[PDB]
Amino acid sequence: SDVAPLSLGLETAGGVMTALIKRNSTIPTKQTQIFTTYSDNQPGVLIQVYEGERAMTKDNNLLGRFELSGIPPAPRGVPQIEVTFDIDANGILNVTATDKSTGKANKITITNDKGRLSKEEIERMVQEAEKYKAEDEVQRERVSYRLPNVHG
Amino acid sequence: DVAPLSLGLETAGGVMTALIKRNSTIPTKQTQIFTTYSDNQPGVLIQVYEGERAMTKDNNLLGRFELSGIPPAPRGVPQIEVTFDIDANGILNVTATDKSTGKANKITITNDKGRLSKEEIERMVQEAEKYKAEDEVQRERVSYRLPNVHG
Repeated sequence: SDVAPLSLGLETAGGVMTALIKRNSTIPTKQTQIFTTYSDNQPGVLIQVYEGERAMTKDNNLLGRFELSGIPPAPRGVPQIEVTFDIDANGILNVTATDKSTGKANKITITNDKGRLSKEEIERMVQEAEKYKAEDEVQRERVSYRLPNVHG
Repeated sequence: DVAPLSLGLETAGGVMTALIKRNSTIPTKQTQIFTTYSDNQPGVLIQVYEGERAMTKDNNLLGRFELSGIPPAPRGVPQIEVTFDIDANGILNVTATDKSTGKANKITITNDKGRLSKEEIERMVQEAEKYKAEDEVQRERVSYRLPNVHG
């Protein structure tokens, strides 16, 4: 079976890479995960699809983005935003986000990797992630321990 | 159409590992790499289960087959590619392939309307809801199972 040559996921709050499909997983595959809001009364979510192995999305590659708006006001972390990453038998990626309370959804289709990147480009991205593995492992260990800024 | 119940394999320790989740649209093809539990394990037992519960003993066995001839290797090294394919008629084909040799085996399982009534499906769903809290414990500690001494 074919494999995903690079990990695929979303940006979560604070610039964090949250992979839903890992590099070298076989495709086709459909992965679903419930996400939520970061702030009280948050009226929408921004869905930013990133590809790569690094811990922070600034070091990965943005493949597409869309908004799911119209989230009813609610305390942070209460809305259920179901996100699906579906890679079909042709390698095409469909990313859907659905507000479970209303059913309202949005989605984007992203071309399969062989239509976007050469094998040598992929190999270079992997080599760079290997170079920065120690740094990225520290970042992953600190995601649960981020402190807010001073108020002045 | 949708899969009315989740479909997957038994993994080490009696665990339900779903590849197609309940209410997934069909037709669909889902793939997942599995591996061996023991050093030099020469074959894998592929046990296809249907249902929502955390442990396969509480789900229903739909079929099983073996993939033998796995070359000796340390535990977890063989790449056993598993495919669950549901076609436009709802027929389920489950294949397991040893990536290094190409050797595969497969079983075909009747589409759900040829096996189960709507009432049977609803009863399985209702029973799983009753035991969701109990099953949530098993899911939370599956990564934290300890061995015992041998003698």
